[PDB]
Amino acid sequence: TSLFEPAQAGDIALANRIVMAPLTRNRSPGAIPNNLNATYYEQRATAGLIVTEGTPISQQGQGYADVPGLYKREAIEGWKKITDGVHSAGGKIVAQIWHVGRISHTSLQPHGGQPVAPSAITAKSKTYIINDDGTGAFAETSEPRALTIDDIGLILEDYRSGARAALEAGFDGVEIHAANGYLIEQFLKSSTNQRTDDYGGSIENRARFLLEVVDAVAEEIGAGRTGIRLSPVTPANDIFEADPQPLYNYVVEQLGKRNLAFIHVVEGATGGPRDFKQGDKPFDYASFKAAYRNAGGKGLWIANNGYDRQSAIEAVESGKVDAVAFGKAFIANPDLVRRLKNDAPLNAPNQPTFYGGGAEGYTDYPALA
Ligand SMILES: Cc1cc2nc3c(=O)[nH]c(=O)nc-3n(C[C@H](O)[C@H](O)[C@H](O)COP(=O)(O)O)c2cc1C
Ligand SMILES: C/C(=C\[N+](=O)[O-])c1ccccc1
Repeated sequence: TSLFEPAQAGDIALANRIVMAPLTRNRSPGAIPNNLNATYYEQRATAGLIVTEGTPISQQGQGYADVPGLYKREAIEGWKKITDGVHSAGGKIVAQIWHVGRISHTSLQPHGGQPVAPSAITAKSKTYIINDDGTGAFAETSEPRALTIDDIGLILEDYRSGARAALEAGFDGVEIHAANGYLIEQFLKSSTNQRTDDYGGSIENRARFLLEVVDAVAEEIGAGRTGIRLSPVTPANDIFEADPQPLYNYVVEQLGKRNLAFIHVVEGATGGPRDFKQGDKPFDYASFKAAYRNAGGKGLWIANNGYDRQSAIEAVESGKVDAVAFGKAFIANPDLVRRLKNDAPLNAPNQPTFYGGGAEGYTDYPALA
């Protein structure tokens, strides 16, 4: 198998095995995708699969300023232009439906409400908050409130709408965001979940919300158009897990029965060391993948974090992974697929222009000659 040869992810056909990781850029004021966003995505349409930046299923799911959503008619129309552009170039695109959970601020929330979480525990984290026009930004995450049983049902319903909205926006599928210490992760990990009901305590109880979200989304748009992103050992957004292995091995066993399109896995700390361990014992990724395969999982296995050209090629040829997702490299190189095939030198990303701003450090990265 080769990194540049076609792949199959559920109902979605990929031209190659190079995937664009989801990357929040904070460049959609009013939570609506615009023309500059369309150009940016169309430049990168040569990717086998494009995973969009995190897109909240509701305002409650929002946690940062200028982030495109799926809860507006205008936002769906904006997304329709982008998926049309990507499809015209022969590319494939999936929406990363998002809910931040406790990682948010009151100003972003409806009615100025508290962010929602499995348990009412405040996080030591930061947020982008726009200041009139503005700008201001940078604030502590707000004090959250604990979710009732009725609240969870309503969030599941918001996930159903988001999945429907994505297909209406012309997306090939969705990627459920269950990584980097957000709402689903908050239920999964011990440090955030101190509930005393069916969603707390045991591994089976902690995994329940994730599976309910998956089942709701798959019922709406089909399992073959549904994927999910996981990050077993990430410390992002004040989250901690004592024993990730038995917890995450259980999750993929359940997912292997679900007929999912793909499983996107962040190996190591997100934007950090790949060998990172929160607990006493290091995570076993080969064991992790096998727990999925043994349960009957046929979904495309997509790996991420710290991959270069050499490492990505070896991983696919060895069959350790089905595909590889690049984040910062796709920011700097719109024509990343062509460069990798040619073994051509790569543009370097500019950290200061990652979040907020305009065309600079966004659509002005040069392609190959
Ligand atoms: C600017 C930036 C924005 C990111 N936004 C998201 C996101 O919206 N959703 C997500 O799951 N991961 C997000 N990440 C993580 C990347 O998708 C990916 O896991 C990794 O950090 C990119 O670096 P890599 O190419 O070495 O894998 C983001 C990373 C960066 C640097
Ligand atoms: C979207 C995301 C992280 N993530 O899910 O990986 C992020 C958004 C704003 C600032 C920093 C990070």
